[PDB]
Amino acid sequence: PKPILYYDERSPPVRSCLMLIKLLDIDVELRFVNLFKGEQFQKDFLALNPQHSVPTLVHGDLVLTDSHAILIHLAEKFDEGGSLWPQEHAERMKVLNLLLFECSFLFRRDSDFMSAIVRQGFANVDVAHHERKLTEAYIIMERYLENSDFMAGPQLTLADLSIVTTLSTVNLMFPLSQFPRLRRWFTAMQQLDAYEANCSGLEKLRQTMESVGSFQFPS
Amino acid sequence: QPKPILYYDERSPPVRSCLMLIKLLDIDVELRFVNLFKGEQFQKDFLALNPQHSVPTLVHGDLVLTDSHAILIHLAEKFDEGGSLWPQEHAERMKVLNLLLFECSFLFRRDSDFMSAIVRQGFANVDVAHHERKLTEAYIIMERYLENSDFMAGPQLTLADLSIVTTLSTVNLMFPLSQFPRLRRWFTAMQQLDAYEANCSGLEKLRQTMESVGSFQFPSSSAVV
Ligand SMILES: CC1(C)CC(=O)CC(=O)C1
Ligand SMILES: CC1(C)CC(=O)CC(=O)C1
Repeated sequence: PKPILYYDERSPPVRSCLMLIKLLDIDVELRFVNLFKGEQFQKDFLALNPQHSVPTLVHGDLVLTDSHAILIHLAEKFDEGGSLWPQEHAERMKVLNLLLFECSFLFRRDSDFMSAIVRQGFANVDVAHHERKLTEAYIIMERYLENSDFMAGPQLTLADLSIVTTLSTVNLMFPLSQFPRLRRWFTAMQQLDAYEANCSGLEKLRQTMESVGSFQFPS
Repeated sequence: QPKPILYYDERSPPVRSCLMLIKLLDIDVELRFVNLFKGEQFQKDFLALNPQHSVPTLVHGDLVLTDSHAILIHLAEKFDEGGSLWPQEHAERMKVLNLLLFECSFLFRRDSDFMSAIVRQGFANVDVAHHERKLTEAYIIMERYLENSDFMAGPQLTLADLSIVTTLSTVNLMFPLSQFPRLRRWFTAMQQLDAYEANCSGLEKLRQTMESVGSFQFPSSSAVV
């Protein structure tokens, strides 16, 4: 059977999966789970995925509850021979390492910041604190890109798909003005046909956050 | 080929996960200590190697891995080539990968949040009830996984069990497993593995350090032993 993707396109990791699906022409059944209504806590979804996490992919009996597993699974199933998930071991480990940086560092700090706006309203958020946290991710990422067209090397990989969606999300608030490599890379990512899958959800997130947080992002 | 170099502090559970795999596979590695409580992960030379200032960090030739789950997979592919720890069949491997990411994003994150709070605030000043809820939720999720197979990712031992057991033993210093029969049975089974010996020393050192810097005593009845 085809994969089923439980999604809310406002979430960056969801958009990373949407980008890969568009890049690889994968036929997937989308099922919307409204994160801002807490539908990930519905009894049937909790039974499927007690982590109540989105995206979730059901492919046959396989239930993937993390976007980085979904990206790797879809690349191995639908992009054999591709560069997104390289065949060479060292290159693949570099991509894997960056996917985990996105999980544990970039996305974690983005989600901490954006979740704080939702729960408390933008006025109750220590913006300077989250600016420091997320600028540190910018700094690390700028150094990753030294003499490297893409995040993990000279070729587009899953690391770029995973990072670009979250970067575009953090960038709603914190500009890339001071990071020339990051800006150049982000601009290049925006020229890929597959990046169009990021656009709708990013704008929906901007509108939702500005409403629930009672503010405007800078812009 | 150059021998792998592991930057480590055995008090960290993800470090102990790598130590367990290194012992299980008899991997010859060079160990370089980075004292997390002295702040040696912020030394200029280590920051230049890993700006995430985290252990474990592995250097193997020109490859620099800065996440324990990449280290586990890398070492499995180089030194357990064709083995079952990192399964050969695709779906089985994805299940392991999925649980490694649960450990990264959910279990270890909540463990580190709780332990970091103790270090920064002192135990008496930590919202323990808040973290008990956060970490009991991880117990619940792991119990759900174990209700459908003996090991975390299937019928046999995988990297997922190595990654999770170290952090589980750490959380369980504080929060008992009385209400989680599957997770107790699994934890007891992991404790019988010869490779589990690589978890014991760093877990005890962590208990000693936490109780001193946090100025408390873990509830002695919590730890499954
Ligand atoms: C809908 C969201 C709040 C989900 C997250 O966890 C972080 C983010 O950037 C968008
Ligand atoms: C030394 C530590 C505090 C490192 C962590 O991040 C979490 C943990 O359990 C032990």
